[PDB]
Amino acid sequence: PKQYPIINFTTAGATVQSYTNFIRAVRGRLTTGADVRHEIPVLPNRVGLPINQRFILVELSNHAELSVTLALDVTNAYVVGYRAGNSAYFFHPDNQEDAEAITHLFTDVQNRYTFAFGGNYDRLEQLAGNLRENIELGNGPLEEAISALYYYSTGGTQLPTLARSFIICIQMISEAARFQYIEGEMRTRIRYNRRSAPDPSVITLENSWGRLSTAIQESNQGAFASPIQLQRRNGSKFSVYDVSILIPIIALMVYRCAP
Ligand SMILES: CCc1cccc(C)c1-c1ccc(C(=O)O)s1
Ligand SMILES: [Cl-]
Repeated sequence: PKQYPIINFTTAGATVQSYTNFIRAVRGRLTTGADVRHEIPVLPNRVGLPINQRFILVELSNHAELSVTLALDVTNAYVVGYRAGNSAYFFHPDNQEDAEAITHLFTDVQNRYTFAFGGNYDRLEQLAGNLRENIELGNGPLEEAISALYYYSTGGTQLPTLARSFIICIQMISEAARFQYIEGEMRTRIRYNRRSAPDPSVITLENSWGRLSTAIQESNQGAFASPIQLQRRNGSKFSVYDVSILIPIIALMVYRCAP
């Protein structure tokens, strides 16, 4: 059983500081920091990456002292599957190289399951019966999401509730690692001790992460060939023409080309 780095977070007594330390620790295991373009770290190139460096693990615990372990791909910071008790569940891999890679995860588990659906928001929202804009985020939702993931192992969680719990976890871990802006959005929810759905500025940043990585890494000294439309909090659109405005906003990029 290959050993991958593990980062722990608990919703029991969660604070702005403890959540910040958590996301910073996840960023630090996802990248080396040796490849930066325009002050923005780039994730490792999937091509030639050894299997022993391919994944990191996030162990989540809640007030009920239930624990689940999420596996994240270091090449895109996204969850590929999770372990709860004696079972492990994996999203349907996009290719045969990824199918072979995930056989090295959670190998001491007695029961291995692969879903027919992938981890993308499009299908998860369909299984959940709700769009991201109608699924509240925060410490309360994460606490419930951890319990739902845990009890799927013994049939006590229905699939729509599982899918919604995946959407909560991916946004509060993967997307917060990718964007300081979203990290700050979860901080506000903890500061107010309030749960709320993400507003259009968050959703469009999530939808644009791949396009933003491409536009930045292809840019002529930071200047984009074509503008990228983003959304304000009130839903209105504005255009981004170069990398500078994004430096405080995006924290990780998928590898698109050599530096
Ligand atoms: C997420 C879009 C974005 C990208 C880069 C820089 C900024 C300031 C932003 C804004 C977030 C919210 C805004 C509002 O409500 O008008 S603009
Ligand atoms: Cl292994």
